[PDB]
Amino acid sequence: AHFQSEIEENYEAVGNVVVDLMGGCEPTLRVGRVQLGNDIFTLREEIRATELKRVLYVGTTEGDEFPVVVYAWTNGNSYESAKAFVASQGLNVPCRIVGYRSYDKMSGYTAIIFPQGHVYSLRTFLQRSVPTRATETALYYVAETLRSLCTRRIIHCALTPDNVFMYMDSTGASLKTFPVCWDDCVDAAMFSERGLKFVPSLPVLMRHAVKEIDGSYIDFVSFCRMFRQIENNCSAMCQKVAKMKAPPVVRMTDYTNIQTELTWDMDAVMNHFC
Repeated sequence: AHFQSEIEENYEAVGNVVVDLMGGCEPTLRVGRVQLGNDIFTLREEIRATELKRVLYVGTTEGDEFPVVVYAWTNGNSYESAKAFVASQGLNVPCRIVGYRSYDKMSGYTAIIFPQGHVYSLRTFLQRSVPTRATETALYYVAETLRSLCTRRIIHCALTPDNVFMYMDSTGASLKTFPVCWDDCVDAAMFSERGLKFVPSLPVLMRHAVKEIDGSYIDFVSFCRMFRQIENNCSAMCQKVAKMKAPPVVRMTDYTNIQTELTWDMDAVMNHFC
């Protein structure tokens, strides 16, 4: 019944492979070639998620091949890969998730493989180069994705534009959103079934100022902050969301209310990025 006992038993049981790394075989992630387990990646770009004090990498699978996102967990008992897999099971995004854990359980890594399309951080869509209609389109899909997590009662707790990724397939017809660093995420239904309360030493409780994570309030405020970080804020509507005050109880319709006012224009996205 210990919080750690149940967290571990729960996330060891999810049907996603975790590859154990042997002493000496815990890579230092950086741009260039990285080998994790038997898997080789060419990391091309370093992403600095400054609000989370973390870095992430985007590259391709060994060969000029499949797009990938690679990053280290907060720690080797974060079960981040298992948390990201559970999350993937309820989103419409084509993603293969591989978890790697040091033999000493001290370090951890996640690789996520997408189909042969294009992968962009949400941050890319917030840059002042991007036309407004493309920016709004990405945020339109994010609204759907966060509304879907809200219904499932999964709270991410560390959402930023640097750790939300937009997958665009080779046709350019749509964006498919997958947030990534899930080390601190709250599966409220899972908690309730295993009889789990928050314990005072959880980075998630210290990081926010709360004694509990109850509902999607934290994720909704995260979403609103992303609107503050639009570098060419042209929309009075987007300006409105950036300054808005979060309702004390978050419901799916709070995401719907934002989504209804955003432009969906995949042609503007396609024209500027391809």
